[PDB]
Amino acid sequence: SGFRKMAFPSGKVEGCMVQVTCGTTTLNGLWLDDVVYCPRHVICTSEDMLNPNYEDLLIRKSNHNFLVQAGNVQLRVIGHSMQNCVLKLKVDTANPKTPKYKFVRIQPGQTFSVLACYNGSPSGVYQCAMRPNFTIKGSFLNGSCGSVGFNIDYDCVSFCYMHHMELPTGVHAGTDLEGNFYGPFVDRQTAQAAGTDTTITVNVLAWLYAAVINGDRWFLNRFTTTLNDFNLVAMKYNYEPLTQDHVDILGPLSAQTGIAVLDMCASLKELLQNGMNGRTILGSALLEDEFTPFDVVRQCSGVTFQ
Amino acid sequence: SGFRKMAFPSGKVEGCMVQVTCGTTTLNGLWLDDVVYCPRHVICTSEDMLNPNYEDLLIRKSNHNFLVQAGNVQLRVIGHSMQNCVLKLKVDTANPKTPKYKFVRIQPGQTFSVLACYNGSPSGVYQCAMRPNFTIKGSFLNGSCGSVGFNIDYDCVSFCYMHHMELPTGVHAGTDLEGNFYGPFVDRQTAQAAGTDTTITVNVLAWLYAAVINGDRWFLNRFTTTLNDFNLVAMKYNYEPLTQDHVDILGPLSAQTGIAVLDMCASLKELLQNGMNGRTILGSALLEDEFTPFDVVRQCSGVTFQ
Ligand SMILES: C[C@H]([C@@H](O)c1ccc(O)cc1)N1CCC(Cc2ccccc2)CC1
Ligand SMILES: C[C@H]([C@@H](O)c1ccc(O)cc1)N1CCC(Cc2ccccc2)CC1
Repeated sequence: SGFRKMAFPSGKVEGCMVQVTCGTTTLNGLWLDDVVYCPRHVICTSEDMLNPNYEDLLIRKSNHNFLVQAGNVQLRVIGHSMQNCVLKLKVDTANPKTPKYKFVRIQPGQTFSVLACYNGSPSGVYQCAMRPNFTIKGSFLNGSCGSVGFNIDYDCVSFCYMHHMELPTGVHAGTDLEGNFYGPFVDRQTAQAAGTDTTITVNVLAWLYAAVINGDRWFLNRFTTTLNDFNLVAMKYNYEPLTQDHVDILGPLSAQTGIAVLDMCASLKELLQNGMNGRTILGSALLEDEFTPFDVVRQCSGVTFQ
Repeated sequence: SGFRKMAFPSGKVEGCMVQVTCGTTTLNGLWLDDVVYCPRHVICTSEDMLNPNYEDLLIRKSNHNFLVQAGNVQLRVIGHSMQNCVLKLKVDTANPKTPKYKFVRIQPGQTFSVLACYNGSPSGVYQCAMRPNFTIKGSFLNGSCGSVGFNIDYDCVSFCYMHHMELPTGVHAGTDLEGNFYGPFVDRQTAQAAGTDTTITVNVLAWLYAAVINGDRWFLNRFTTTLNDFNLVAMKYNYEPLTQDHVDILGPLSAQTGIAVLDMCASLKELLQNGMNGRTILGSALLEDEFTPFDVVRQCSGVTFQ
């Protein structure tokens, strides 16, 4: 029936996006209940970003300096406070479109949808993963900050990312909704370089199962391997080490397809050592690593939401 | 700032999705104003699908046989009629969430977002193109039929696709919202094979411009070409022939980057003749053809919507 990189439907998050302007800076915020969440660097000028002292910059700001606009209607700020790298703007009206939601801090390897916004207005939606180096490979231009990453389970929106910074190398860094950066990144314009971008081995294996379920099977071979043996090969190619937990997580895909996890590892090994010789898998000429096992089961089984 | 395959935000379409059940068949419909649109094969059994006579099958159906459910609320069918391959179910309540919208029949090469649904509930969202052979490469399982494809311009939803059929080869066929199939496909379980899947040359060039704007430039060379010369090469590799209209459409990307369209064609030629030698472009090991020139400008410039 086919396999595609798909995002969660975005409507529940669309209804939470607002525009935050402090002085000459405009970016996005997230309106849940009577609180608007946005990056604290909204209070900075472009100059401030080299060496900002956020507590000091904050002292000069009052409730009325934060202009918050929900589509065409202005929201009244009745309180503000800084939590880590985010600002929480208390407004006098609960967002009537607040969905059921949680704040979750995800682990590397975990996937989520991003609703890219500009001036509190939604631009587009795409799927991302937290890379093992704690960056993400997004699509963000100036004014996109405060765009959020999320997952949905039936009717609950688990928000996991807010966008803050682009590194000189074109990749993206940001926070959870408590304002704590993923990785060692900070909201300052300095020399911060990303570490090694390793491949999320468990996600590649999940995606190979997805290929098999959809008819792409040329890469299945007559071999098997061990975790230890496979991991010697993974390390050489900058792949996350595979653990027994990962094997356990792939158990459902294993069961449905009748290909043992270690046999699929031997398929992956051979693809790493020999390449794809110009062939493709689910329409890709390289090995996709931004589907989780849970992603594969969900799109392959057709789970939906409130 | 990065470049990603992104769909339009899906909320406006989410609010139009309903479930249609006729007998033992459940699939999705689209509720706009006081009309629900759905595939006419909702009236078929699995057996009927080999050789259905839709007019005859329809005679046994009445308004009350169409069960239409909008989330948890039932809609009253007060009229029904068949238009080409779709059924229009007149209900007694206008959808309060009807967005501004149009019905457009797109051309091959044109891109759109699909909101995959199951039982009137949204599952996920992804970007697609009408292939030159009038198929699309989607992600659709049983019960997905009646899922729609759309574009948004600011506040207007232009619906262009409704999903009807999977061909034996794993690709997808469907109609415009007047119920007319794209291509020579029909809503009957028969031997219908897709034609040659040619690459959408104009979209590849657009995406190479996108790469250059984002820092990927290793494939720019010291050469140029002519339309005629380039097209000899395109034909050999099953690429759509490039026309002066295409060149004109790429004019804005040409202008912004200062790479002439024909110079970019010579880059493409070299990539076709020599391959990518294991390198990548915007994170792909093959040449993406499901971004339009207009797509590139939009994500690269940050256009948003009501
Ligand atoms: C593979 C999936 C899904 O259930 C699943 C995915 C991943 C898992 O880890 C577990 C389950 N099922 C869905 C039902 C399909 C029935 C079918 C057969 C032939 C033609 C048309 C339809 C057979 C495959
Ligand atoms: C390329 C895009 C966009 O406008 C566009 C895209 C495709 C077109 O066909 C036409 C225009 N612009 C956006 C503004 C950017 C300003 C900038 C420069 C340096 C650092 C940060 C920001 C420079 C590039």
